[PDB]
Amino acid sequence: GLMQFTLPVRLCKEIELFHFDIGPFENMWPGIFVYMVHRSCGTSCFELEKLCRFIMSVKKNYRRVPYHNWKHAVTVAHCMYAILQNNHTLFTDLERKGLLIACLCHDLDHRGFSNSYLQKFDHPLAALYSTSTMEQHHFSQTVSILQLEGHNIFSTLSSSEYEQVLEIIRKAIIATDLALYFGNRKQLEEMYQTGSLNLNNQSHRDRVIGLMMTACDLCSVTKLWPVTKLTANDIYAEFWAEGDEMKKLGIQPIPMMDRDKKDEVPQGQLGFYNAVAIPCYTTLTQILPPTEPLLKACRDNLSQWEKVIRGEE
Ligand SMILES: CCCCOc1cnc(N)nc1OCC
Ligand SMILES: [Mg+2]
Ligand SMILES: [Zn+2]
Repeated sequence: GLMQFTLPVRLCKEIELFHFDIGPFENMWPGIFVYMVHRSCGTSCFELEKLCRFIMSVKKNYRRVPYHNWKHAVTVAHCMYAILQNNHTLFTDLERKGLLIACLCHDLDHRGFSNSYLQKFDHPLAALYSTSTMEQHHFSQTVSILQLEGHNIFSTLSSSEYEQVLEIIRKAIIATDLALYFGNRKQLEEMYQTGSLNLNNQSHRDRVIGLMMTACDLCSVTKLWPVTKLTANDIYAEFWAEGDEMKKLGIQPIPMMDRDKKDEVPQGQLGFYNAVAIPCYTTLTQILPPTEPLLKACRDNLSQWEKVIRGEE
């Protein structure tokens, strides 16, 4: 019970910052997550025995893919930690329990292919789940690991509280489907502008939670330029793999997934920062002002991509 996780001085300080990078030491990632849970939620939220077992079954069910891997899981969970920590009084007990677990679990058993390629390949999962294919699968994988004997980290919640947290985790994971974000953020932009936004309205909380999930999921664009740049290599490694497989289906992929069209990548990132990232963190900073550091980091990285195109790097 009195067993606290303590990090080295540089991590203990840097971890509280939005732009924290969890480092190349995989065996430190569990303790970093448990440390974030203990300070976000409490030393009591979970039986340390069951959480540790949970964490390690979750790790085992991520694959060895260039981007959608165990590192991505802990990285997305860390972004949520900083949002939660900078917004102490806005989220309930069950939300702070749910959302970190939601983030660690959000890409379980990812193969490195989009919902598009699953449908064109005619993968079994595309017949099981017609929309948000991989995200319904990710949520299914979370339930199954929660159901392994000794793994139920919520065991100590009432029937209602348990369904409340599963519900938060399900919507949280489904919201990571980027196809759903555009309408989520538009709706949120309207509600905030017309003043109709109300955090006592569950429908409204759901939408704000969805946007937080998108913000955390995309958080590689809110790191320092060297992390953002080296992570982009992992992202495009998956995209080029998927384009290769599209070509094997006899379909010419979109230039973003064509490894012949690598020159178009810098311009590819401008479109993405302007179309997806900046809007996402703009509305987030409007609804939760203390998350402004993410928009600032995103704007700087937009500048760094501009400077790449202009041949300055
Ligand atoms: C397919 C997953 C959706 C996340 O897509 C991205 C995330 N972060 C960056 N820097 N670029 C992305 O695509 C840009 C072409
Ligand atoms: Mg995903
Ligand atoms: Zn993800």
